[PDB]
Amino acid sequence: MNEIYQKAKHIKLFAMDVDGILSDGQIIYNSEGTETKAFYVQDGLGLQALKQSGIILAIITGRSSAMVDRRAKELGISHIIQGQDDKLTALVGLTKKLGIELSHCAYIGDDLPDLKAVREAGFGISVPNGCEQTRAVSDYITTKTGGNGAVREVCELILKAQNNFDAFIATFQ
Amino acid sequence: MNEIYQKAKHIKLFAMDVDGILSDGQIIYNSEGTETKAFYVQDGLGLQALKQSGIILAIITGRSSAMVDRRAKELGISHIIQGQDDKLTALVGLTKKLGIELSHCAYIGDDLPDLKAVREAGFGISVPNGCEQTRAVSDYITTKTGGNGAVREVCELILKAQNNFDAFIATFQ
Amino acid sequence: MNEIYQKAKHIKLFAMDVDGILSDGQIIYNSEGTETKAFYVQDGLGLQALKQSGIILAIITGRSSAMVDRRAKELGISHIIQGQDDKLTALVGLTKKLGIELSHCAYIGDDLPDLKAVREAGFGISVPNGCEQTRAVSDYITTKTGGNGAVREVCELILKAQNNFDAFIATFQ
Amino acid sequence: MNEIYQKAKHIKLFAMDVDGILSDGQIIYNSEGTETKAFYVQDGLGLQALKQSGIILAIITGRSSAMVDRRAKELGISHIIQGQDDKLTALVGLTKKLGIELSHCAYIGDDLPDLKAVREAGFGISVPNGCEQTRAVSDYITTKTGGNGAVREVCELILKAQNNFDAFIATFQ
Repeated sequence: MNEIYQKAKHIKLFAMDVDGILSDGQIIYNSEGTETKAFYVQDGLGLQALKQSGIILAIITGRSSAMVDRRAKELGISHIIQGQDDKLTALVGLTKKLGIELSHCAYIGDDLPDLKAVREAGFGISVPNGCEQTRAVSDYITTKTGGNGAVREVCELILKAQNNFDAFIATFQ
Repeated sequence: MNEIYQKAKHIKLFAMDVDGILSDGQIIYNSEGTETKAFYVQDGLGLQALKQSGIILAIITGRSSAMVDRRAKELGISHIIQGQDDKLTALVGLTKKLGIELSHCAYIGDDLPDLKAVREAGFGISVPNGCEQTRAVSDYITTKTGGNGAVREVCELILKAQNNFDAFIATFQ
Repeated sequence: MNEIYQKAKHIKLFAMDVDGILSDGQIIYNSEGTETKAFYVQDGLGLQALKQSGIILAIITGRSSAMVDRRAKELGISHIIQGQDDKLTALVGLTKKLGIELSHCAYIGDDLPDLKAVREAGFGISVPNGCEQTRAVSDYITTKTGGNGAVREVCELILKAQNNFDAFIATFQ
Repeated sequence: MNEIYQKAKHIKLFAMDVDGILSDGQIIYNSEGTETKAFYVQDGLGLQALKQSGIILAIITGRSSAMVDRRAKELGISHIIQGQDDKLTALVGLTKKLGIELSHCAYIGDDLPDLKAVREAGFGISVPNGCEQTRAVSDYITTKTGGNGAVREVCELILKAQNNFDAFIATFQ
């Protein structure tokens, strides 16, 4: 797992799928027409740390909600692409808007729409409950599951590849 | 598990129970008289894929809610029978409305009201936390639990019996 | 576990704790002052079956909510004691209102306020995540956990002690 | 684990992190701009028992919500510090407001902002899913997880160090 650090070493943009990654994949509705989505605290600190080391954060999700916009604002996720199933076009599109190579993009997803972004990114990540064929195509599969530390895990991972992790920890000791 | 593909081979209608199958069986209420129900993302893609291969989707649930109507609309579940505990009459009734044999119906349920629909369908499915006697009567018991990929699993299963799965995957590679 | 059937044989009233028994013990609040509580479908069918065999159902909970009243109405839980921590006085009080002996009362609870009702009932039940000393005092500890089939399990148990279970199942075959 | 009782023996203030400790770390939003947070019943009784033995309770959380204020009021958590990430300054600040030494403070947390409060408290606690470096620095790691009895466990622990537990149990037998 040192060859993982090799691939995360020059990452400048970290892009995330939402449902199944930042959440546990539950889509929650109520009888007054209200939707709800749940996230994980520790993913929050992790993304703030990552972003803090200079890495830019993006969300690319096929679904569309205000709570994705809310979670994103508070963690400094700056590029928020909702209602877009084509993750690679979306991501290549960001590549060009920021002047950053794909080989310096990290992408985490958990299902078929995520497959090509995961395969084509410089660093491609999936989760234990990701679909088999997205997993098969990724550089890394997290130990922690989605909505339960998977994103935190990757955040620590890239921090450590870029020699930025211990220093962030040291901030709290 | 090739004899499972044999039974799913000529399925034209896939019917689902809701609570315990598309959800994890939690019935959620709040102090302002509002009900809520949670579904799983990966079940969503799966049902869209199934429906896409020409299979028609139905919901038959003893309970009645607007969020069942919401989830159904977005996944293209076209026949939505709520407040009906008698699943087999309901299902036989659909049989006749669509001109489709029962032996070409697939049914997944997880409790006693589902038992006869599961036993009488051409392809009968239950889940690990289904009641013992519905399980005992089904052609297949999923590995993934309800509200956690059980429906996705069956969706891939019928896609593969009907030689439609790899092609759907190929759409994302 | 035939000596369990011996104690459930002449039960006429089944009383339940709410939080940790019918729910998984989560107390859920939101930022607009709204409380929510989650129940399990399979517990619902089970309580309807039990009640159906002539057994009367009661709720005794130290907390107080409208969703306890909602869940109770729909399952035919007819006696609903909220904001009462003293479960045994509450239960003895029901004893006298219905002309039914305590030795013919079943009680399930999961924490210290439930301890004496569990110890003094004719049939006393707790759950795996119940506190140690309520468990130590109960005739039966369920396999399924609270808000996840514990109540269903007990319901089947008393049905079977009273030779009423197979017949209820037969209704669905 | 008798050396744990040694450190909890003279505790007079028990301070808690919120997200990941009293909750399971989920941050829940809905499409009408509403946030929700879930707590555990058994943690409630436990904190009431602890407080009852004369111990004063405080919340120190980096996040800010009305449901933290609600949960706190009902359990008698009397000092509620929200929107404050610096837990040790916050806690030392309470030290001085109550005339109580830090060595007589207990602190439970689960992530980096909690690390120094956990290390510097007379009794420092973390949970199984706490970050590695906060855990490494704590006197005790609970068996039960956050939002699932971790706080209850610690509550019983300090009660027992201070010879107050059996007596509290005896109140229910």
